[PDB]
Amino acid sequence: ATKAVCVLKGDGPVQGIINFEQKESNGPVKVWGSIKGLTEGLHGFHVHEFGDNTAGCTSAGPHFNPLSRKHGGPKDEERHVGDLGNVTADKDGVADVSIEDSVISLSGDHCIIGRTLVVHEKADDLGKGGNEESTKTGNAGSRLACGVIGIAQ
Amino acid sequence: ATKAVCVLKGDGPVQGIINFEQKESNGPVKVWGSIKGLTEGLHGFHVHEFGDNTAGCTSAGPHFNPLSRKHGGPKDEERHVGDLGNVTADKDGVADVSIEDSVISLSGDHCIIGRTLVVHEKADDLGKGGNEESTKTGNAGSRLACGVIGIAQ
Ligand SMILES: [Cu+2]
Ligand SMILES: [Cu+2]
Ligand SMILES: [Zn+2]
Ligand SMILES: [Zn+2]
Repeated sequence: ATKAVCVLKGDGPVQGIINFEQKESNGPVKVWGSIKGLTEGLHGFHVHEFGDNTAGCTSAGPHFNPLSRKHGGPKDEERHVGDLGNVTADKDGVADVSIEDSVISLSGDHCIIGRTLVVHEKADDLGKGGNEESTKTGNAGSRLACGVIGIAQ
Repeated sequence: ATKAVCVLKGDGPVQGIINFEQKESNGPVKVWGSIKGLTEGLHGFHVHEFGDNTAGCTSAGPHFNPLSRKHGGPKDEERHVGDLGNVTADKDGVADVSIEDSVISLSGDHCIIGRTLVVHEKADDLGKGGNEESTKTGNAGSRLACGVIGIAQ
């Protein structure tokens, strides 16, 4: 299996560790871990194009979108490669993450290694919010925490 | 990738931003930027295997060494891919890094994106110290700061 890892940090209390595993180069990527310091409820969760933390999360750029598509949710056909939807934080502020995705990869053209994982202030509306921003970003508000996705042992 | 970037951070005061540029895939990588808070003099500067900051710089693993060679200086044939030698900090504790290297790459087998850049406590002896540790790490000592190398624009 190829494996990756990401430590998420920001200016506030949001922090976590997200693991990635892909047994086969043409198979799905398992994504799992935990993020703490979040408000209860849904938080947008995306891979952004650049692994540039020189301005914190602000320098990561837009959603990783090598097929030049509109923003959606992970199970939509029309989505950015970087669109991993929402994580859910419980009343203790902890979001336990467990996702499988077959659009991101840990190798080849949809490789997310060296890009930035971001957790957001608000819910991602999955591109169904009915305004231009919905189809760009999903209206997920500010970037609370982020990190560069690295190769793991 | 034709560009990459890395933000260096540690437990102490060492911090900086290192840029990578490779205009041709068959070509040298330019490495440059500024690291501050270093003691005056020579500091080991390596790419380590894993982009894993889960236990600080310790979890980055050993030097990136896909050809299973011994440790050397960047001018040696016998070197780890990750062996970029030393950087020099001035009397104000600033290293204005400027390196060109043709063994590291921003694509292919020697790709360093998703791995960890590390700046060290001590001088790298470049494999010339006469002990077993010289042939593994160059006797560069502890990991003062590090960061995951990310794709930039
Ligand atoms: Cu986002
Ligand atoms: Cu090192
Ligand atoms: Zn998107
Ligand atoms: Zn080495």
